[PDB]
Amino acid sequence: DGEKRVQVAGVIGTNAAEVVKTAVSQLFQEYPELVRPGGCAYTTRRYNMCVRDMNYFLRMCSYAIVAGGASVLDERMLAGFRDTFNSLGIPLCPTARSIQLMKKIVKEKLATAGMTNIAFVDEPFDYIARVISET
Ligand SMILES: *C=C(*)C1=C(C)C(=O)N/C1=C\C1=NC(=C\c2[nH]c(/C=C3\NC(=O)C(C=C)=C3C)c(C)c2CCC(=O)O)/C(CCC(=O)O)=C1C
Repeated sequence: DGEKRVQVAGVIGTNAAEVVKTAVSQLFQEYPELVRPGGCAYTTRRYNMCVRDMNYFLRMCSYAIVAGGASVLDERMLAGFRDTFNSLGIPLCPTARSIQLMKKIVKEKLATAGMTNIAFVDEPFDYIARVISET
Protein backbone atom coordinates (compact mmCIF):
# COMPACT_ATOMS: atom_id res chain seq x y z
CA ASP A 1 0.00 0.00 0.00
CA GLY A 2 2.52 2.60 1.25
CA GLU A 3 4.86 2.11 -1.73
CA LYS A 4 2.02 2.55 -4.28
CA ARG A 5 0.70 5.57 -2.32
CA VAL A 6 4.15 7.18 -2.69
CA GLN A 7 4.24 6.15 -6.38
CA VAL A 8 0.83 7.80 -6.95
CA ALA A 9 1.82 11.15 -5.39
CA GLY A 10 5.00 11.04 -7.51
CA VAL A 11 2.85 10.85 -10.67
CA ILE A 12 0.48 13.59 -9.42
CA GLY A 13 3.36 15.84 -8.25
CA THR A 14 5.12 15.36 -11.60
CA ASN A 15 1.96 15.94 -13.69
CA ALA A 16 0.48 18.60 -11.35
CA ALA A 17 0.30 21.56 -13.77
CA GLU A 18 -1.10 19.49 -16.67
CA VAL A 19 -3.77 17.65 -14.62
CA VAL A 20 -5.15 21.06 -13.53
CA LYS A 21 -4.92 22.67 -17.01
CA THR A 22 -6.55 19.56 -18.55
CA ALA A 23 -9.28 19.53 -15.87
CA VAL A 24 -10.13 23.26 -16.16
CA SER A 25 -10.31 23.01 -19.97
CA GLN A 26 -12.99 20.26 -19.83
CA LEU A 27 -14.71 22.08 -16.92
CA PHE A 28 -15.32 25.17 -19.11
CA GLN A 29 -16.86 22.98 -21.86
CA GLU A 30 -19.45 21.57 -19.43
CA TYR A 31 -19.78 24.82 -17.44
CA PRO A 32 -19.24 27.67 -19.97
CA GLU A 33 -20.86 30.11 -17.48
CA LEU A 34 -17.54 30.25 -15.56
CA VAL A 35 -15.85 32.10 -18.48
CA ARG A 36 -18.88 34.46 -18.92
CA PRO A 37 -19.53 37.55 -16.70
CA GLY A 38 -20.64 36.50 -13.19
CA GLY A 39 -18.63 33.26 -13.42
CA CYS A 40 -15.65 32.39 -11.21
CA ALA A 41 -13.09 32.57 -14.07
CA TYR A 42 -14.29 35.53 -16.22
CA THR A 43 -11.31 37.83 -15.62
CA THR A 44 -7.63 36.79 -15.55
CA ARG A 45 -7.54 37.49 -11.79
CA ARG A 46 -10.46 35.10 -11.21
CA TYR A 47 -9.08 32.46 -13.62
CA ASN A 48 -5.68 32.51 -11.86
CA MET A 49 -7.37 32.01 -8.47
CA CYS A 50 -9.54 29.29 -10.11
CA VAL A 51 -6.51 27.20 -11.19
CA ARG A 52 -4.87 28.04 -7.83
CA ASP A 53 -7.90 26.61 -5.97
CA MET A 54 -7.94 23.45 -8.11
CA ASN A 55 -4.22 23.07 -7.40
CA TYR A 56 -4.98 23.37 -3.64
CA PHE A 57 -7.58 20.57 -3.89
CA LEU A 58 -5.33 18.20 -5.88
CA ARG A 59 -2.52 19.08 -3.42
CA MET A 60 -4.71 18.00 -0.49
CA CYS A 61 -5.65 14.77 -2.31
CA SER A 62 -2.00 13.77 -2.96
CA TYR A 63 -1.09 14.28 0.71
CA ALA A 64 -4.29 12.48 1.79
CA ILE A 65 -3.32 9.39 -0.28
CA VAL A 66 0.29 9.47 1.02
CA ALA A 67 -0.84 10.05 4.63
CA GLY A 68 -3.12 6.95 4.56
CA GLY A 69 -6.53 8.52 3.91
CA ALA A 70 -8.80 11.58 3.94
CA SER A 71 -9.03 11.58 7.79
CA VAL A 72 -5.97 13.88 7.80
CA LEU A 73 -8.00 16.63 6.05
CA ASP A 74 -9.83 18.96 8.45
CA GLU A 75 -13.61 18.76 7.86
CA ARG A 76 -14.19 22.19 9.49
CA MET A 77 -11.65 23.77 7.10
CA LEU A 78 -13.32 22.20 4.04
CA ALA A 79 -16.74 23.20 5.42
CA GLY A 80 -15.25 26.70 5.89
CA PHE A 81 -14.58 26.87 2.13
CA ARG A 82 -18.17 25.73 1.43
CA ASP A 83 -19.55 28.78 3.30
CA THR A 84 -16.97 31.11 1.71
CA PHE A 85 -17.75 29.87 -1.82
CA ASN A 86 -21.51 30.35 -1.25
CA SER A 87 -20.84 33.87 0.08
CA LEU A 88 -18.49 34.84 -2.79
CA GLY A 89 -20.75 33.31 -5.50
CA ILE A 90 -18.44 30.44 -6.46
CA PRO A 91 -20.91 27.66 -7.36
CA LEU A 92 -20.40 24.37 -5.49
CA CYS A 93 -21.40 21.82 -8.19
CA PRO A 94 -18.74 23.01 -10.73
CA THR A 95 -16.17 23.08 -7.87
CA ALA A 96 -17.13 19.46 -7.14
CA ARG A 97 -16.88 18.54 -10.86
CA SER A 98 -13.40 20.10 -11.17
CA ILE A 99 -12.16 17.84 -8.35
CA GLN A 100 -13.91 14.78 -9.83
CA LEU A 101 -12.42 15.66 -13.25
CA MET A 102 -8.94 15.88 -11.67
CA LYS A 103 -9.62 12.41 -10.19
CA LYS A 104 -10.33 11.14 -13.73
CA ILE A 105 -7.18 12.74 -15.21
CA VAL A 106 -5.04 11.22 -12.41
CA LYS A 107 -6.68 7.78 -12.92
CA GLU A 108 -5.76 7.86 -16.66
CA LYS A 109 -2.10 8.78 -16.04
CA LEU A 110 -1.67 6.04 -13.40
CA ALA A 111 -3.18 3.50 -15.85
CA THR A 112 -1.03 4.78 -18.75
CA ALA A 113 2.02 4.63 -16.43
CA GLY A 114 1.16 0.99 -15.57
CA MET A 115 -0.76 0.82 -12.26
CA THR A 116 -3.99 -1.19 -11.81
CA ASN A 117 -6.20 -1.99 -8.78
CA ILE A 118 -6.24 1.75 -7.97
CA ALA A 119 -9.46 2.38 -6.02
CA PHE A 120 -7.83 4.02 -2.93
CA VAL A 121 -6.94 7.11 -5.05
CA ASP A 122 -10.65 8.07 -5.26
CA GLU A 123 -11.11 8.66 -1.50
CA PRO A 124 -9.92 12.29 -0.95
CA PHE A 125 -11.40 13.45 -4.29
CA ASP A 126 -14.82 12.00 -3.37
CA TYR A 127 -14.44 13.20 0.25
CA ILE A 128 -13.57 16.84 -0.56
CA ALA A 129 -16.26 16.79 -3.31
CA ARG A 130 -18.82 15.45 -0.80
CA VAL A 131 -18.12 18.06 1.90
CA ILE A 132 -17.98 20.90 -0.70
CA SER A 133 -21.41 19.98 -2.16
CA GLU A 134 -23.27 19.22 1.09
CA THR A 135 -26.26 21.35 1.89
C1 LIG B 1 -14.61 29.09 -10.61
C2 LIG B 1 -13.18 28.60 -10.52
C3 LIG B 1 -12.76 28.19 -9.10
C4 LIG B 1 -13.36 26.90 -8.58
C5 LIG B 1 -12.86 25.64 -9.29
C6 LIG B 1 -12.89 27.00 -7.16
O1 LIG B 1 -12.62 26.05 -6.45
N1 LIG B 1 -12.77 28.29 -6.84
C7 LIG B 1 -12.98 29.19 -7.96
C8 LIG B 1 -11.95 30.32 -7.98
C9 LIG B 1 -11.95 31.42 -6.95
N2 LIG B 1 -11.57 31.32 -5.65
C10 LIG B 1 -11.63 32.51 -4.99
C11 LIG B 1 -11.32 32.86 -3.55
C12 LIG B 1 -10.93 31.79 -2.56
N3 LIG B 1 -10.72 30.46 -2.74
C13 LIG B 1 -10.37 29.86 -1.57
C14 LIG B 1 -10.10 28.38 -1.41
C15 LIG B 1 -8.86 27.98 -0.63
N4 LIG B 1 -7.90 28.80 -0.12
C16 LIG B 1 -7.01 28.00 0.48
O2 LIG B 1 -5.81 28.52 1.17
C17 LIG B 1 -7.36 26.57 0.37
C18 LIG B 1 -6.65 25.33 0.89
C19 LIG B 1 -5.19 25.57 1.21
C20 LIG B 1 -8.55 26.63 -0.35
C21 LIG B 1 -9.38 25.44 -0.78
C22 LIG B 1 -10.37 30.91 -0.50
C23 LIG B 1 -10.06 30.74 0.96
C24 LIG B 1 -10.70 32.10 -1.13
C25 LIG B 1 -10.83 33.47 -0.49
C26 LIG B 1 -9.49 34.04 -0.02
C27 LIG B 1 -8.47 34.06 -1.13
O3 LIG B 1 -7.63 33.13 -1.19
O4 LIG B 1 -8.49 35.00 -1.95
C28 LIG B 1 -12.09 33.54 -5.95
C29 LIG B 1 -12.30 35.01 -5.67
C30 LIG B 1 -13.76 35.34 -5.46
C31 LIG B 1 -13.87 36.83 -5.27
O5 LIG B 1 -13.69 37.58 -6.26
O6 LIG B 1 -14.12 37.26 -4.13
C32 LIG B 1 -12.28 32.84 -7.24
C33 LIG B 1 -12.74 33.45 -8.54
